[PDB]
Amino acid sequence: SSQITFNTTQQGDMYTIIPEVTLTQSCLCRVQILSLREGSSGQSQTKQEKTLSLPANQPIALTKLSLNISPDDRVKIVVTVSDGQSLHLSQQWPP
Repeated sequence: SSQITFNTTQQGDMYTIIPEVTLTQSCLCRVQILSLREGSSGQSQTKQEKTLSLPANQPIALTKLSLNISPDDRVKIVVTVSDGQSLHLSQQWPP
């Protein structure tokens, strides 16, 4: 049931997205966070790749993404958790 989810809150057009990994087996895992926002007022992009010790059964919060999302912006947050064996999980926000 190992899964990536997203906790989200908002101040008007100001959104805070905190990705959460919960794994059934602990892991020395490769974690990648991509973000892209684009629209009328320009654009913003992030990428990060990190190896971390994630325990089992315990939701581990990834770094905050703070995005100004206007009407008709195109936005994406993509989180990928892998152990380089048989775990490969990937989820996008919004859902």
